[PDB]
Amino acid sequence: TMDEEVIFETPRELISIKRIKDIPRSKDTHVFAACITSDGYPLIGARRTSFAFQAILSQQNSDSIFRVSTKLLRFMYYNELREIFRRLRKGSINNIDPHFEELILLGGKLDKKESIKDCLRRELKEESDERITVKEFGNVILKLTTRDKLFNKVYIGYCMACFINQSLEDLSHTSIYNVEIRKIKSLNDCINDDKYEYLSYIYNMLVNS
Ligand SMILES: C[n+]1cn([C@@H]2O[C@H](COP(=O)(O)OP(=O)(O)O)[C@@H](O)[C@H]2O)c2nc(N)[nH]c(=O)c21
Ligand SMILES: [Mg+2]
Ligand SMILES: [Mg+2]
Ligand code: NA
Repeated sequence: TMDEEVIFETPRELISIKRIKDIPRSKDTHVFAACITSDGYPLIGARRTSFAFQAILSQQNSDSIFRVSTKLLRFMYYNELREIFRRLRKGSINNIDPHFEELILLGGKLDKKESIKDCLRRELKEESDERITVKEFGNVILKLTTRDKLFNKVYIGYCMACFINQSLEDLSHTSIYNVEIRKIKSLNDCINDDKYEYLSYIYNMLVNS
């Protein structure tokens, strides 16, 4: 409902999802697009760089010293793990998840002279290599408040439904090339992901209300 706030917990995140009426236009506003394809599939992106590896890189401060929490190893991509251990090359490493992917809703920063819908259109364009267009926007607006339990940071974002012109196959035959997204896929192919429950909830709330 317009009232209800729902809090999900994962091993990595706590997220509050609350229906609101208007998005507070300002400096740091993220707008996320929950995309439904023409043939009715919910979309999800795999972030190009994991949150874990981004954090790790930002924590370095020396030419001759590289520093990494082992707990983060299970939350990184193959190429990232390779980059970390490429020089040391020990026999093997532990705590790896070969099925890891960083699931994210598409979308981005609201710019100064920009409406919400224009922002959604533009960001969906940039993150899909010009392959996503919006036929119709939903009317339900959600506020997402995320605490990252690993890094102790809180993030705010706002989500809307985007019914796009493309089909699932339209976005799943050619690989993504831009710097933000490494893959666009059906959320329903991600049932075992840590984020699947709350993401599925976001889609269901946006379409079944
Ligand atoms: C760095 N980072 C970004 N996000 C999410 O991604 C959204 C974008 O946050 P951003 O870092 O400002 O943009 P970017 O992802 O393009 O760099 C945030 O509102 C958060 O929802 C993040 N979410 C978690 N759980 N942990 C993180 O480290 C993290
Ligand atoms: Mg960032
Ligand atoms: Mg973007
Ligand atoms: Na080796």
